[PDB]
Amino acid sequence: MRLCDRDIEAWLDEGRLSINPRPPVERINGATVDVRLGNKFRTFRGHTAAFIDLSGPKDEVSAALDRVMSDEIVLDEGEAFYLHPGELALAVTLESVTLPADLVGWLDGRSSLARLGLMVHVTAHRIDPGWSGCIVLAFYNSGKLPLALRPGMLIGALSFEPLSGPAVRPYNRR
Amino acid sequence: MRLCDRDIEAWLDEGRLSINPRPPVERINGATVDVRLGNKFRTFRGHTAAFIDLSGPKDEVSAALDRVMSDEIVLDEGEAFYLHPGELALAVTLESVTLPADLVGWLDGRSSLARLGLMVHVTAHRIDPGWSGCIVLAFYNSGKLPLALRPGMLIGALSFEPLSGPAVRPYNRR
Amino acid sequence: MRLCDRDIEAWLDEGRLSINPRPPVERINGATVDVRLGNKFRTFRGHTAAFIDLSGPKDEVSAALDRVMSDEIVLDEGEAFYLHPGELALAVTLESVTLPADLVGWLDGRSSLARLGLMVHVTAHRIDPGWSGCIVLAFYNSGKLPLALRPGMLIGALSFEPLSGPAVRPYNRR
Ligand SMILES: Cc1cn([C@H]2C[C@H](O)[C@@H](COP(=O)(O)OP(=O)(O)O)O2)c(=O)[nH]c1=O
Ligand SMILES: Cc1cn([C@H]2C[C@H](O)[C@@H](COP(=O)(O)OP(=O)(O)O)O2)c(=O)[nH]c1=O
Ligand SMILES: Cc1cn([C@H]2C[C@H](O)[C@@H](COP(=O)(O)OP(=O)(O)O)O2)c(=O)[nH]c1=O
Repeated sequence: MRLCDRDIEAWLDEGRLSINPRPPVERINGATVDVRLGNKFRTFRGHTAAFIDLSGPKDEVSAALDRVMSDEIVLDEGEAFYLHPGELALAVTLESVTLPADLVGWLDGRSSLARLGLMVHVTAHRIDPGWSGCIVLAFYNSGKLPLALRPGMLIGALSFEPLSGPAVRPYNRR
Repeated sequence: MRLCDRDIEAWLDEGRLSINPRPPVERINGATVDVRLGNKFRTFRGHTAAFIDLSGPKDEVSAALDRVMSDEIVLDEGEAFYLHPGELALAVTLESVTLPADLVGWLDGRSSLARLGLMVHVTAHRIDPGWSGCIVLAFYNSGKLPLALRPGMLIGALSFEPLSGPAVRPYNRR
Repeated sequence: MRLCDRDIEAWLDEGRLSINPRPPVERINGATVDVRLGNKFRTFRGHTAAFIDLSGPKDEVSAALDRVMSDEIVLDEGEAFYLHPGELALAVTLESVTLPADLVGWLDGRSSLARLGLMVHVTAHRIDPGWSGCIVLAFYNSGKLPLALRPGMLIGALSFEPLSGPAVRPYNRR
């Protein structure tokens, strides 16, 4: 059962859930905390590789994945990242997030950006008990026009669901 | 923890969750209420704009978004909407939905349409405590062939999860 | 509220949730059971049909869908299935899954494959109370390069949420 907004504020106070920087009350509502776009991106350069073998020898995998991914792109103040129709790109939330062993996060993108084509990371919704860090975001433009994305914009909504008990093998321990 | 079918029927009876028109027992099963496709659509006309700036000056934004979106398309009885491969379109559920401050909805599309390419709105699953209205749907054809969509068809499944208490800032109040 | 890893192990022991073959402790962590890719695939052959009418006369529907879908593709040991950019394909989990009437499953794909383009089945997350069987997976490559998928690879994560009571009309009974 999701935490309502005021229980989120509670868990943040007790020190049992951490979100950094801490979002003000404006950005905690209903059952979600709004999260923000960070300033570190990546694109793909397919030309160096014929395919990616997901389940294969971690040698060739490491090095193939090293070829295909752009170097980190960091945008100066007031600069957009243009995500063109049909492009997949990686970015990161502005906020860091630390979950205890008895809470799981679910990240949704914003419905109003998805109406213009933005699918964020959408084969995976789940932030694990124990997770501590930024969240890697995978964007895909499924609309006709390019979409300009600026660091600081609202990019998603985080909701939190207590588990039936504290996980034995959370992220930090395993 | 999701409401099972018979608790959904309960909450609808107590007057604590509203779905309009009210779906019969056929369309409430397991842990979901089947929802239906409405009769109001939109497509994109990119030609008037170079991009969309999501986080930018609400003036230019309003007017850019005014250009790019088709006018409302309403289908006469017995008429299909053809969603061609690679097209993003907006539609609406037939049913209206009103949630109390201590319940959150999650909308999934139907697995059997997704097997033919239909991604519905899938960067966002969440209907907020306090939401009252139709649900805007964003479709994308990810398959090879066009898909004919007729108002009244089953288009999704709504499930409901009580919150840990009533939200302080639900949709209606904020 | 999701089952943590050790409650999943409990429900599997009590005989109240079944996953076959049973995954070892390595593959149950936090709040999910890792699931594996099976060895039965399908692709599309659009050339025989102009469109698919989802909501139409189950005669023509059966036969149209019979045309468009490839025959079952079964991969010999050590063989990949190449899913090319922009292709939608169907596969199946290696594990079978049987849920009781008071538990609902949610399947997420893996975040690390989605970073390379793999959207799995993502308009639908939900395994119903009463479901018993393999899970049909719908893949879509949203990246630049083809992705090689081998039977046995990790393909997803299953999490489980008790309902507010046992469903009256679960999958097996309705
Ligand atoms: C997921 C979804 C939500 N909504 C509704 C439910 C939410 O309560 C509300 C807002 O969802 P939200 O994801 O917060 O998007 P936004 O950027 O508009 O705030 O809109 C839809 O109309 N359609 C959808 O497909
Ligand atoms: C989400 C998902 C569900 N299922 C199963 C689980 C559900 O219990 C069942 C039905 O899901 P549902 O979304 O109701 O699709 P449909 O139009 O076939 O009724 O199929 C899959 O086989 N694969 C999937 O990827
Ligand atoms: C869904 C999501 C998860 N994560 C985090 C949360 C999870 O705790 C963790 C692992 O998610 P998981 O789906 O298990 O992917 P993987 O193949 O890497 O194990 O990564 C992200 O960084 N970004 C995301 O978009």
